[PDB]
Amino acid sequence: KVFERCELARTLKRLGMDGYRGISLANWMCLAKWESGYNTRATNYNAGDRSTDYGIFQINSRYWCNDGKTPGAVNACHLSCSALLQDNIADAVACAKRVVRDPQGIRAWVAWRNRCQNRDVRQYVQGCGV
Ligand SMILES: [Cl-]
Ligand SMILES: [Cl-]
Ligand SMILES: [Cl-]
Ligand SMILES: [Cl-]
Ligand SMILES: [Cl-]
Ligand SMILES: [Cl-]
Ligand code: NA
Ligand code: NA
Repeated sequence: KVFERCELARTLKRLGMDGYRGISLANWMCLAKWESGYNTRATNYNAGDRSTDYGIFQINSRYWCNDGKTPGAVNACHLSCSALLQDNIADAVACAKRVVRDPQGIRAWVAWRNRCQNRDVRQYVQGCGV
């Protein structure tokens, strides 16, 4: 599914994302916007290294989920990458939380550094009741 902005903001808030490891809801929203356009079915194959990015947060198969086809990959979220293509985002949120428990935090996603870091991100949550 493709979420609408404020729908997604409240969904993430109910799933415990606001302030998770210091990361505001607006930052999670900015991440989802630029990774996938709020689309849980989004996929991107990286021909350069044979990995794939899955779901609303575009979480990568080399480290975080198992798809069976990424060489030498691990599965730190202990999930099939299929779980990251569901309309319900609970599993994707649990995995994103795992990602940011690592040293880099939200910086794990280059798109966040490019599109969200040191920016005014208020617009992503304005009017949503969060
Ligand atoms: Cl939690
Ligand atoms: Cl916020
Ligand atoms: Cl595995
Ligand atoms: Cl699996
Ligand atoms: Cl920062
Ligand atoms: Cl509001
Ligand atoms: Na599992
Ligand atoms: Na960290």
